[PDB]
Amino acid sequence: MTSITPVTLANCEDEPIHVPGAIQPHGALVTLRADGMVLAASENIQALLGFVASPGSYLTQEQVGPEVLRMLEEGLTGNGPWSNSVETRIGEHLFDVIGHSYKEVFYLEFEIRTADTLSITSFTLNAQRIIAQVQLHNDTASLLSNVTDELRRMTGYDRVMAYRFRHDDSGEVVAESRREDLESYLGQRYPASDIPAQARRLYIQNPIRLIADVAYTPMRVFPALNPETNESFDLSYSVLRSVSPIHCEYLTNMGVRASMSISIVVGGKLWGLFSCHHMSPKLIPYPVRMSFQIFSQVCSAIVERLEQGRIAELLRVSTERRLALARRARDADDLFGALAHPDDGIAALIPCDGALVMLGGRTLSIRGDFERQAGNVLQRLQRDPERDIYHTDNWPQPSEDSPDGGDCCGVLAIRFHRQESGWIFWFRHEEVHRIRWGGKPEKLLTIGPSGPRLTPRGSFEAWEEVVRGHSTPWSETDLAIAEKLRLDLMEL
Amino acid sequence: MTSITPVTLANCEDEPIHVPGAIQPHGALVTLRADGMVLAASENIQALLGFVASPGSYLTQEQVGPEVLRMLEEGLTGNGPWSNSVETRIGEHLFDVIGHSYKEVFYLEFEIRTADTLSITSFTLNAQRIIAQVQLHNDTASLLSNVTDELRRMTGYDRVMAYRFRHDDSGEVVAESRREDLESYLGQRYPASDIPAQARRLYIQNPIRLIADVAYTPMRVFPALNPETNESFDLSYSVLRSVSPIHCEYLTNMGVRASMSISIVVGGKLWGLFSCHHMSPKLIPYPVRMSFQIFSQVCSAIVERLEQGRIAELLRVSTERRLALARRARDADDLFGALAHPDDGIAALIPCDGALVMLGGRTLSIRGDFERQAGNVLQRLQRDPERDIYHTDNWPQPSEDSPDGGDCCGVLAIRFHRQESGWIFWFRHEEVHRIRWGGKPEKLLTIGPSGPRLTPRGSFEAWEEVVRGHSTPWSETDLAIAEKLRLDLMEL
Ligand SMILES: C=CC1=C(C)/C(=C\C2=[NH+]C(=C\c3[nH]c(/C=C4\NC(=O)[C@@H](C)\C4=C/C)c(C)c3CCC(=O)O)/C(CCC(=O)O)=C2C)NC1=O
Ligand SMILES: C=CC1=C(C)/C(=C\C2=[NH+]C(=C\c3[nH]c(/C=C4\NC(=O)[C@@H](C)\C4=C/C)c(C)c3CCC(=O)O)/C(CCC(=O)O)=C2C)NC1=O
Repeated sequence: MTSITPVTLANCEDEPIHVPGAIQPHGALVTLRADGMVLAASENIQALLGFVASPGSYLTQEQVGPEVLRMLEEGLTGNGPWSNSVETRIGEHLFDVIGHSYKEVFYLEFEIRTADTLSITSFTLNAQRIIAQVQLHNDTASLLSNVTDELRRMTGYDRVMAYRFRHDDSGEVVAESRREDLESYLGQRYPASDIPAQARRLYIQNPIRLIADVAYTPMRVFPALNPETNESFDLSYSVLRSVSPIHCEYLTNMGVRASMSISIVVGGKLWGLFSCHHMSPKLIPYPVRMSFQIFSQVCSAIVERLEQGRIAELLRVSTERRLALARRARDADDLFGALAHPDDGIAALIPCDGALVMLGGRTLSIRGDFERQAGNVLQRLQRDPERDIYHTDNWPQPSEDSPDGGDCCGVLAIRFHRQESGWIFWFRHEEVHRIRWGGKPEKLLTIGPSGPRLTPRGSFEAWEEVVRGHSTPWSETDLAIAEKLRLDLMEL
Repeated sequence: MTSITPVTLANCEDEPIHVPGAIQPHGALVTLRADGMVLAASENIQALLGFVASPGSYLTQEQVGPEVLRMLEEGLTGNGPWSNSVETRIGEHLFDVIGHSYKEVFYLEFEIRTADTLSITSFTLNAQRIIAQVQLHNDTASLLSNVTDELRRMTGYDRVMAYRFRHDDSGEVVAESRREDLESYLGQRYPASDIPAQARRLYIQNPIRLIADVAYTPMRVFPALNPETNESFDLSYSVLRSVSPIHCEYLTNMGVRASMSISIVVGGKLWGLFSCHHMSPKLIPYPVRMSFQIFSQVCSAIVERLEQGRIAELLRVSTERRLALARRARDADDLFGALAHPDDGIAALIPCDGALVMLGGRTLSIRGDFERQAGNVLQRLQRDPERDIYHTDNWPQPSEDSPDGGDCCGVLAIRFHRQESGWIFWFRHEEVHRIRWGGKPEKLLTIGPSGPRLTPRGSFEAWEEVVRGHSTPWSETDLAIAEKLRLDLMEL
């Protein structure tokens, strides 16, 4: 046999999950050349479809029937990306046949329709009403909160969570709906490393991902290498694509047996994800998944609009505050009274855990005590004094050699008056300190061979270790506001 | 009984089509008060549902079943607009019960499902494929044409057209798909009076309008007036709402027996409309219509994005063209040689049928002879020598008493040099004359008692009458470009 790489926690960061060479046993995959010649098929193809797709053969009406052949021929003879489906009866079972093409290869996926058509119609209507009602939401928090409960009410999943991804791709459960006896994961954080770059790519490219059974045994696709090119078949868009063994073990530790997740894509990146988890196997009919795929596209457009609105509104309000303060600084009797004003001062321009004003030897801390942090920052800046703007989200925490210390892990500053040490500072506390007061998801469970990290506790500890000593970073909005404020203060 | 106004061409522009007091016989309508008390019901309620909804009574589980009552209870107890539907078997038929509330009145519409779950699932999948595929179009013309052909392929309508409404609400068939034996209406124009303000409002508020059989006899609603307010029930959102007698006459003259239309709303105004016509009665199942309602919302958002992109691109191109012209005029030895350039002159900045350059007593016409027309415009402007910018879209056509005259219906004039009579003019020919180059959509048909205006040719003649002597008006973008050109030439 060829070489094989064992998937372990040390190498899973680069696991080739897009080319597993196997599919979930709830369906069968047929791979076809651009001329319709069968390149490879699944080992269970004879079990599900009752016919053998011998490589090098061509499909016939005796095998897949006329509807599948007409769909396929319309695909092979078409131009550009192809994606279609048809219903057909093969043997006794009714199969949903999904067709698509990728990297010049054509795929046919035979999925048994186990649910009744009446339920499929009702479930489609409910999904379509989500698609319609989601346009009425005024804010993304309301949207995610309402959609999570409506998605659970419709699908009946034991748990539904909405994830929102932060600047570093770390996940956060921002909304939840769950069975009464289930442990709540609301507010849990987990590191970006829990969803490898390849998985994030797949979540961005494919709007819906479904795992019918985590305890499944993959069915192989033979040959594993493409007969024409010595490379594995790229199953990136396959609906039946196998699951990584590590994610299976992770979900297994949580007792999750099935999952379905709906991606939210904004600006070409995975902005959020509705993830539905079930404690027992659960299949969602293909027409309903297609309705959720349209929901994903619509909700992504709505969330993009709502985020653009929220950003524009924050820029408007910030500009109004900035102009009001820039005027008052000249109009007021004292620049400290203006800048340090509890509501109209600089502390209201950038969301911060405190601020400090320094000018002509004068100092004043806002919402805290930051005099020594500013002093140490200046002592560091003295090694590179031409920095009129300074930005850090990872100020080094000092050793126990001093009782006073840099508890403000983040510092942002502006030198508005070089002549008299005119400095403006914004401070933020550790991103762990900003959350630890809310508790932690730490629990103990029966755990598989890979150990405790494949559990929500281990995931949260790994996040805590990643953001340890780091404050929430200054976004491009904050940096823009800071530079604009300096440009305004350059006149004063 | 109260008097009833006869709907005729003299008063049809004021017809209150939103309160017809009747519905189409393919379904039944029940009106309810906010407490669930029956206010009024359609005279066919017994024929379809098997029970009588006597005003003042309450619906019981024996009449409509628990599903309808649970949905209604949720609607009556919910806060804000309500809209939901459920599938239920009432008497001998399976119904799609659509519930909604308007002006504090609750309505229940029972529609018999004529198709099985199969076929409906396939039709819904096809509609969903359109919804997904329409996001791949990069231009509005390609979108409208492809959607028109795919909508015809799915629905099987004898004809499908895409109307695009203009600044004066006039319509134009910009795309068509039709049966081999059907007469083509591509490029037909019709006046705004063909769709009164109330019909436009309803097409904006309700994304789907269906007419199952134009030859139908409306089923009246009794009582005719709301017992709580003594006013007619507002059916603006009802899907069974009756059709005006005059549009039934119009479609009867066209030989059309059924119609379905999908609205395209951009900026809160009816931007366009896909209309499907059938030569025989045709019903579209409710789940499929809800799929097309989501298609209408998605298509409206896509068309809005595409039109915004096209407008921004036109502003970019116009800016570059204006700057290029200014540079060439600065580098050219003779300003006339640059301004009269066929590809980079004033004729390239604004869509026009002709232009004229005048300066220091020099005159030069572009794309034809406009010297005497410009002379007459100056004669009109000489009455107000302070007018530096003038535009008109209804230039009075001179009589036959002169061999030459103002043969231009549109005139846009700008003065860039008061001392040197520096003037720029753009001219546009009659809109009818502009269309006549593409053919004449006129034919004769059998006509009804309202006479020839309720025919496609009658609508074309009425449009010709409405735009006679008028050119396409100068839009805000054209005026902005013209003003910027004026300022740039003043700088030069
Ligand atoms: C309380 C719950 C909880 C969860 C579910 C969580 C993380 C999380 N993993 C996700 C997916 C994947 N993760 C890995 C691989 C790795 N898994 C690891 O743990 C490290 C060692 C590792 C690589 C270095 C792969 C291949 C996939 C793709 C699976 C596929 O679809 O084939 C997702 C996506 C959405 C979802 O599944 O709900 C989430 C949200 N964190 C928590 O606290
Ligand atoms: C060759 C084809 C062709 C067409 C189809 C055309 C006109 C046209 N009428 C439309 C609708 C309506 N018109 C009127 C009323 C008036 N109709 C008139 O003729 C004058 C007298 C009048 C009032 C003063 C009303 C109440 C409705 C609403 C009907 C309802 O209840 O749903 C539409 C919408 C789309 C559609 O119907 O497919 C179009 C496109 N003009 C053409 O050349």
